[PDB]
Amino acid sequence: QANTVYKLAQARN
Amino acid sequence: VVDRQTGAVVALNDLSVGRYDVTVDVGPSYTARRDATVSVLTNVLSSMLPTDPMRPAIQGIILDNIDGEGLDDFKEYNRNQLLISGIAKPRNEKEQQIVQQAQMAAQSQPNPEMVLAQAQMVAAQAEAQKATNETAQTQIKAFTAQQDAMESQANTVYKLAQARN
Amino acid sequence: VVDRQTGAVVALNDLSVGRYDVTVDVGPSYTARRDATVSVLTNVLSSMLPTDPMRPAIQGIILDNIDGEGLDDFKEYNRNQLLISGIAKPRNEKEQQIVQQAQMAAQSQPNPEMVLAQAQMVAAQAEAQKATNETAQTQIKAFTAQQDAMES
Repeated sequence: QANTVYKLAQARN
Repeated sequence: VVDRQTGAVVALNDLSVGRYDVTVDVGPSYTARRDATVSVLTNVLSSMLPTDPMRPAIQGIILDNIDGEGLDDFKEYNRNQLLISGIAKPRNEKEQQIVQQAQMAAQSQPNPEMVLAQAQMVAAQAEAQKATNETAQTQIKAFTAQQDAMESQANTVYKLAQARN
Repeated sequence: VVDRQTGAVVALNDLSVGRYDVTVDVGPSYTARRDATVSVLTNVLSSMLPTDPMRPAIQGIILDNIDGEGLDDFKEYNRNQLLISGIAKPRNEKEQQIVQQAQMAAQSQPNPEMVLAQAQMVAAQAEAQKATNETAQTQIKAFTAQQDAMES
């Protein structure tokens, strides 16, 4: 869950 | 109250005691108390059905009072078997602390053996009881999977939002 | 109502009591009350089948009342057995809290032993509780799976 939240933040670029 | 005594330098008779609670009667003439005990116990026996439960106790008490030559070992064996059955009430010399300890320990020690003689259900009950605490791991896994499902719902909702670019 | 007793410094005869409720009859002559009790119990015996349930209790009652020399241990054992079966009615000096206490303790103790003697069903019945957690897991999955389909 934490890693996927980080990935969501990252996909914003 | 469980004993009798009388004592005096010269026998003292207290006139305030009064009449006793004993009744005079006639009966058979016996040379020794053992003969009287044997006769009364034999009269008690032979009037009961052979399948009665107290017949072995009566027989043991009868053979315990028999007096004869060269019967010491048999009398000792019979007395030991009478102590094992909890009937003889040791006269507080050596068998109240050694034989009593021995038989209580010998009744406590084979307790696992006699429970194991039919305790085959113990394995099943232990398995079921610990399953009663483990198998809830299925519910825990379901809860974790539900949390992962909502997390993936949020993940893919964000993915749909970002996919519009 | 359970006790016969009268008290008087010099015997009081209450003239208002009236005639008693007893009848004068005749019977066998006995030297002591133990003889009468033993005779009555023996006459009661020999008149029922050997397989009747009350015969051991009557035998215990008879052997309680018999007297002799050197019978202390046997009488103690017989009285103990009679007390254990709830017939002797301990006379509230020490047995009601020693031997009766031992009997109630040894009645409470082996209930698990006796249920264990035939309780192979207990594991299966305990399992029924576990399936309440285990089987519903498929239903819990059924609702959660519905989301994993509408979301997709």
